Amino acid sequence: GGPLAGEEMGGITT
Repeated sequence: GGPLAGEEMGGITT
């Protein structure tokens, strides 16, 4: 859900 790595589709977590 965001510009980082957390969910399958780019998340909000680095």
